[PDB]
Amino acid sequence: ASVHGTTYELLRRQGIDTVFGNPGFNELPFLKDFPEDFRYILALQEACVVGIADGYAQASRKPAFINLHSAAGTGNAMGALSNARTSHSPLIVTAGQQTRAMIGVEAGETNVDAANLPRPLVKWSYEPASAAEVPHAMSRAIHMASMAPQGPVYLSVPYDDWDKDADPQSHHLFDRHVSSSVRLNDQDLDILVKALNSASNPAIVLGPDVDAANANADCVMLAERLKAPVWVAPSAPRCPFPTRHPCFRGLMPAGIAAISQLLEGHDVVLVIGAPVFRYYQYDPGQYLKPGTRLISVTCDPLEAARAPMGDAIVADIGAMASALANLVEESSRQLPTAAPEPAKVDQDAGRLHPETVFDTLNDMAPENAIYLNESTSTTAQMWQRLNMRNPGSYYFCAAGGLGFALPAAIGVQLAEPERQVIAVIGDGSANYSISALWTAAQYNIPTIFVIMNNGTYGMLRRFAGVLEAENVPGLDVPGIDFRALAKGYGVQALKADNLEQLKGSLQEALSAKGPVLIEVSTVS
Ligand SMILES: Cc1ncc(C[n+]2csc(CCOP(=O)(O)OP(=O)(O)O)c2C)c(N)n1
Ligand SMILES: [Mg+2]
Repeated sequence: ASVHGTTYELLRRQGIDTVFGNPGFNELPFLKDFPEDFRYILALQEACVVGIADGYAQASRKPAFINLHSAAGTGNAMGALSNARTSHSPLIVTAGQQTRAMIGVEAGETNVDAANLPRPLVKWSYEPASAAEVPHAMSRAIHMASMAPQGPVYLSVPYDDWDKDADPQSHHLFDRHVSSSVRLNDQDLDILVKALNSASNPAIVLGPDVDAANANADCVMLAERLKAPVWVAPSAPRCPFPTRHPCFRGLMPAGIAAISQLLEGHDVVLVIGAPVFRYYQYDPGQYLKPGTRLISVTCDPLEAARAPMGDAIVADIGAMASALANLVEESSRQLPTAAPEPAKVDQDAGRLHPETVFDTLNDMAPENAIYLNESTSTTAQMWQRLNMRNPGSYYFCAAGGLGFALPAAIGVQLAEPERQVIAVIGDGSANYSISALWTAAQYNIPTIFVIMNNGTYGMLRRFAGVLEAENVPGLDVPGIDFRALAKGYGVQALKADNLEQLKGSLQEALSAKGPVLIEVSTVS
């Protein structure tokens, strides 16, 4: 058996059947003789390849396999990998290297010091010392990606390795199963349970790791039993709780003072699957007010170490959520009251307020719709106005890198064919990974793309204000025709210059057999 044959057998055996890629010289000996049980998903730029794999991985809650071309291909995907690091996305990033005999002279397409390139974004990076080590290197890649805390890994393979004889001993890798489904020991778990049972005014904060583990339901049961209000942690890359549930308090503001104020009065704050905290704006103050103690459950040692306050437990979010939900007592406390219904804003028959767009989407979209956000100035309004009852219903770039949602929406739609994906993307954001559209068209992945066209980098103008930053150049993006871009890449394009045009376009897009892009003329 060749290294080619053995690697594809290992991928097969580890449950991988999809290659997200953009091909190159160095990848031809990998991609040739492409097995019938695999599918190749081509994107036109490596940001878009990784974005699609990333969405695919997060929705399927399984590793996604990527093949890129050397330094240039790997480099083009670096922004995407930044998002993948923070989302703990299980991505196997493979890249072809020049033939072993030509690495020394640095022939064209040589990836120099290959393993250092993706650092520090990946959890593991590697170039095998020999062709016969490639399957073992791939096994390490798979498990390093899949073990908590999950994350992107990188493997560089000299193109001449694939044709070589594999080690017959490589067969022991095929069915390797590694488990990170661990929870705190009974003694320390009973202590934690007894502290939640005893809390006067408990508060729960959930991060993306809850949605990643599908711990949503256990957290709902946990919140019901403790009769406790629930927030999603700041800069939320995913939605870990039903947003119209009585306990839900919404998106936490990404500020130090703001969060301590919010938690004031809460004796015990339980944070699950979230960094403590992903602060964004400089909001100096106390991390916690007196009388509030914090306990953080995280699957990431880095997040436990980084926390400027509270106690931490490093464990599987799924296993811990299940354990806590089934062990805590029913509080005699009354269930928190559901948040108020959002206000309908004044809307004329002209350019649309973001609020109008989100109200419209909530009325018209299927109850199991999946949303992606890269409309950077409208995130707060989106969280308030979209009723997301089910797991895996929301995705935002984890590291805030733009160019995620458009590709990611295609990967989510591919993973969830029976759930309508609707990506709400700003006019600025749409450009970073615009070429991703071609993939939806070519593979007939029926993602709906809603472009919020305000002519500007809205969020930067708003932040310019907060920073008192005047005469900043490059904040406006006029003269972009998103329907012409969609047509450029074979995607049906509709326009919505007003509410009746929005209602029409959406009903059309919801009944379309293919991807549809709606260009929405939004205010400001
Ligand atoms: C790769 C990358 N480049 C730049 C930024 C900085 N950035 C943050 S928000 C933003 C503006 C996005 O504009 P748009 O999608 O039109 O949404 P709006 O702010 O108008 O709602 C930019 C450029 C980033 N986060 N990532
Ligand atoms: Mg904009």
